[PDB]
Amino acid sequence: SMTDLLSAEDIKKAIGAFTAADSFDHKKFFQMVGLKKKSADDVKKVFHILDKDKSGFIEEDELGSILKGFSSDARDLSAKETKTLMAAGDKDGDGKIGVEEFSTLVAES
Ligand SMILES: [Ca+2]
Ligand SMILES: [Ca+2]
Repeated sequence: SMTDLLSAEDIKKAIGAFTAADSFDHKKFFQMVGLKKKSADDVKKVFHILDKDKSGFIEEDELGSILKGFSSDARDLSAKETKTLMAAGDKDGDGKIGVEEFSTLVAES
């Protein structure tokens, strides 16, 4: 599970920094949660958890629920946050974040 890939302490702090609606900053969240300490293969393992339905893509529903993929206590993303995150991650413009797109988003954080 996520707390086997990332530390629960780091997840707690990361989620806790973004409790207010509209606060989410993907670069800062990825830093805080420990994604900037992970190998390329472990970044992909995190993706696969976030891809809740195992389609190979983080669709809009899974994107709005992204924080819940890290902690089930978390809020849904706000509308502003989902729009800016999708735009940041969806480089090919198809409305979803795929494997490489997620890896790139993390690498650049
Ligand atoms: Ca999916
Ligand atoms: Ca895409």
